[PDB]
Amino acid sequence: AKTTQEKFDALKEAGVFSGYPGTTDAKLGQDMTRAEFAKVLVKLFGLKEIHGQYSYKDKNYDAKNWAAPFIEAVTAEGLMQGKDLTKKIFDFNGKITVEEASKTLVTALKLEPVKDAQNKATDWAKGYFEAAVNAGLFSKDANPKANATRAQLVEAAFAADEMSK
Ligand SMILES: CO[C@@H]1O[C@@H]2CO[C@](C)(C(=O)O)O[C@H]2[C@H](O)[C@@H]1NC(C)=O
Repeated sequence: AKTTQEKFDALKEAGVFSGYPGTTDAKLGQDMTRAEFAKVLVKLFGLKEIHGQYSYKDKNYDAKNWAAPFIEAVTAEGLMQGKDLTKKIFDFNGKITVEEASKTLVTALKLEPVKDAQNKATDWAKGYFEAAVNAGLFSKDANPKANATRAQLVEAAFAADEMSK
C-alpha cells in the first residue's frame, strides 16, 4: 500500500507527472493547470501528441504554446472539449477542478456517467463526478467544484492506471 508520495514517485518515474523547477518537492498541496493536466492525460493513456494543429482560440494558443500538442491529443481523444464550444475556449491556464478531472478519467476508462446522480457538482458534471466517486477515483467528500490538488490528481491517475492495468 503506497502513500500519495510513493504514487507520485512512481508516476514521475513513468514520465506521467513531473515536479517543479529548482526543487524535488512534489508540492502535493498545489493545484494544476488544465494545460499540465492535458499532458498528464496524454502520458497516462499513451496518447499521440498532435503537432501543428490548433483547435482553440484562447489567447496565446498557437505554435509557441508548449501545451498545444497535448491539448490537441486529449481533444481528438474526446477527453476534453474546453469550456465554450461557440467561442472555442479551452482555458489552458485555468486550474483543473475535481469534477473536470472526473470527466476526463471516467471518459478515458469508458465508465458510464451516472445519469440521476445527486451531489454537489456543477450540473454538467454531476454524472461524471458520481461515476468517478463510485469508481474510487476521488473520495465522496472531495469538493467537485474545487481545484484539484496534485495529491488528488496523483491518487486519481494512479487508480485509473491500475484499472487499465
Ligand atoms: C464550463 O463547461 C465545462 O467545461 C469543462 C472544462 O473541462 C472539461 C473536462 C473539458 O472538456 O475541457 O469539461 C468541460 C465540460 O464538458 C463543460 N464544457 C462545455 C463546453 O459544456
